[PDB]
Amino acid sequence: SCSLLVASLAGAFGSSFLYGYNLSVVNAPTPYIKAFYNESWERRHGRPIDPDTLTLLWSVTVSIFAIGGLVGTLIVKMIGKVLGRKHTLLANNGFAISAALLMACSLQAGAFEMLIVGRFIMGIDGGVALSVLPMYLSEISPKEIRGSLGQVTAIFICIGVFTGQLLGLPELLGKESTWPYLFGVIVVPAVVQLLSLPFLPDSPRYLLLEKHNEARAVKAFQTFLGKADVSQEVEEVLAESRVQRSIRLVSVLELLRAPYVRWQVVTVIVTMACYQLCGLNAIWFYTNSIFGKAGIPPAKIPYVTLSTGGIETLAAVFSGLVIEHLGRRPLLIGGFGLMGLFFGTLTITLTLQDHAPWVPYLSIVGILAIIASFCSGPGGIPFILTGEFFQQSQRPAAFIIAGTVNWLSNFAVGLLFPFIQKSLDTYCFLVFATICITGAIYLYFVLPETKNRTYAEISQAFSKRNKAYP
Ligand SMILES: O=c1[nH]c(=O)c2[nH]c(=O)[nH]c2[nH]1
Repeated sequence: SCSLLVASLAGAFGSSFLYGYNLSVVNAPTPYIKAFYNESWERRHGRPIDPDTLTLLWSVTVSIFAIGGLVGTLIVKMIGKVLGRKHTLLANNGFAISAALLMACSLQAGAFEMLIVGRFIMGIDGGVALSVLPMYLSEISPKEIRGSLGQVTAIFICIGVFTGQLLGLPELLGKESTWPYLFGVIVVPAVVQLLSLPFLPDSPRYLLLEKHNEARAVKAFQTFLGKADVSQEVEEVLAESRVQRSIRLVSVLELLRAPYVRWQVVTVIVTMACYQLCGLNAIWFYTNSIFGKAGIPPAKIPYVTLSTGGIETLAAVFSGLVIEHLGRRPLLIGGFGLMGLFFGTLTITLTLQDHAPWVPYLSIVGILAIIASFCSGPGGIPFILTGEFFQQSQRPAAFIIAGTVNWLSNFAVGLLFPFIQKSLDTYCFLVFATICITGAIYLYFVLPETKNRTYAEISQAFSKRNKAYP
């Protein structure tokens, strides 16, 4: 049904909206929570806090979000066998609310505990929310446009990040006080997802293979498709089902010891190890700090910051015309190299900062090129690259190895960024430059074209490089 198209859009809204929000909520109250941290550690552990460990306390406070995602990757392979798909999607609503109330209690109490452990309960909502959804929301009415749903998931991450700056302004909600409500505003998107979940009927391919409930399924497909002809669409979903139970689900550890995936387990991880160490997550995270040191005038940082996430939204909608026309190889490999030079130009601005008054205005232009290069370049392409990278026997095991490196890497970039700032001062992005160009070199010589080609030449092209032939 056409009316369900926006309902399904809302069904994918709160899960994607919330994950992006947590990446940008750090941005506005960054000095305010640190001052509130100062009121902590003197109340019970009475002594002034050394600045060396003060940054450590904030660094673990921000990076713990990634760790909750990592256990969110591991929780699926236990809970998924007995809990249902909507039932698992029902659970994160409870985790989101429980996480929010701990955040709302942050100023009610006088401790730092609830912020750290409470954000762990936000981290698990960065898990199953972005581990259930992306390959399991794929129940839009047309089955041929599913490539759009790849980017539809990605665009709402932009708004989730974008609303963080909007709701963190010095006029709307981000003040010296009322900062718990900046965290406490996360309730209303959660309940909206909770409100739409009963409104969303069910998962049409779940009840067919698990519950054996074809009588209710045919009514479900009429709700999604909105058409009377249903027999052809219910027979095709069983067509692949017999193939699924014919094939053997290969375990996780058998990949890391198989010689035919010697340079394929290590190349899927570095395709997305260069997704979090690409640095953009650091941009979103610590944006208030980094713009301040680049010669920017004070009292306007949030006033210019909206462009950091603004073009993220604009580039995402503009990415629809790029994927089909260019493919998946040249923009992925060309995206990293395009911004490898821009880090150098960024570092030129950050080093000088004084020769002209437009140098700080040149610094911000460098940042906007990085986001424009990213969403248009490597965006959701690594998510869908890995889908066709392996075959269907190891694909459910693909995200087991891919998810774990995703969040440990996100934990790595979040934890070590502030230490690099205080140590390397203005050359802090040189390390970020080395890793990103490394992805350009590594992926150039290994990855062939993947657009519009079936697995046969994907394997045959790789078999040459691998001398695989087991
Ligand atoms: O569409 C996205 N934009 C980002 O900024 C981002 N950061 C991340 O880790 N995953 C994504 N996905």
